[PDB]
Amino acid sequence: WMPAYACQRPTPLTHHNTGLSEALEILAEAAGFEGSEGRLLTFCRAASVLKALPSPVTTLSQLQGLPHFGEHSSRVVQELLEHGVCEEVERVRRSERYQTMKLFTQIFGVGVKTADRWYREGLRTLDDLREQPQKLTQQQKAGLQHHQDLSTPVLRSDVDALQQVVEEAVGQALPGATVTLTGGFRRGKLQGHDVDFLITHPKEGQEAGLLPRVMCRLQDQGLILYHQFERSFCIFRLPQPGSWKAVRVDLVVAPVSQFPFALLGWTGSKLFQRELRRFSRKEKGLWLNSHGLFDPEQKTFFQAASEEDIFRHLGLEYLPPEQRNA
DNA sequence: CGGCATACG
DNA sequence: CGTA
DNA sequence: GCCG
Ligand SMILES: [Cl-]
Ligand SMILES: [Mg+2]
Ligand SMILES: [Mg+2]
Ligand code: NA
Ligand code: NA
Repeated sequence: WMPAYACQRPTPLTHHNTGLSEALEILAEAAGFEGSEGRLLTFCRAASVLKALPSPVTTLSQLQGLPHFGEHSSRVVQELLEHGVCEEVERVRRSERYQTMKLFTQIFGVGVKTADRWYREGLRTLDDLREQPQKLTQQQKAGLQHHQDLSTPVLRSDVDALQQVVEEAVGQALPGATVTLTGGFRRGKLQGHDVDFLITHPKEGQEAGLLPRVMCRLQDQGLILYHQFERSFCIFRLPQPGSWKAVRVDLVVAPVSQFPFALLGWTGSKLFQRELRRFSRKEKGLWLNSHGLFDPEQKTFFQAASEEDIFRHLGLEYLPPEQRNA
């Protein structure tokens, strides 16, 4: 009764196994810090199965038959059910390696590979990085300068004010172009780490060259604290009572022919999209990305006019964004 | 055992 | 390498 | 770490 891919089941934003899923996600994150992408995926998938269940897991018995629960993930759940804590999880939480890798990878411009190199060099704190700006890219410098603001969640109230600002710039750059909220807010989140917007125009081809024009206009408005095309990863100045704060904003342009694929991809969740692309390729023999869906045997691209079209193409029941919180 | 999503800046 |  |  539980399918193996996350794209085959609804996953709501809030659920009945929060503590169990959080513990598995700590182990997934720690696996990623060590470069073990396979173990990261299994622990992510096992966590997501629990998010999709209709009620709390109370007994080890209830894991039998669930996909992605083997000896390791089952033992984690067993220990949490019996003692309220899993020793392995707590050992990770308090480890210097985990805490520092988490701190460093949270910086905009710093990935696992950079964080790991800094860790091996003996660096442990943000002030350690600030004292050796010799080692920082301009992007990392911005990420470090703005780290405190960027660690504060964005509220849905913030998002709406920001969308109107983006729309004004987009309207001058290209009348008729539209702005769609994507990412976690489109999945129903009340908070988030960043805001994602997808821009298109109803006349195919008119969107060519649009993003530079949008970015120049936002920058002339004084709203861009950092930016470096069709994707822009920015830091924006967001008004606040008597002041402002830095917020991460991503802007993406797509032609209207690709818009359903870009909307699907940029709405997430990350695990949902990985699972959907895995399902497409492995179960249906079709190659999915944020631009289209390719049949490699006929060498043809599927036209889609909606996300509903894409789910139908793949033989999947439609899931609205609020049920894609894998 | 092989596989684990797939792009762009 | 970083980003999504 | 788990699946097929
Ligand atoms: Cl691994
Ligand atoms: Mg987001
Ligand atoms: Mg984003
Ligand atoms: Na980072
Ligand atoms: Na800067």
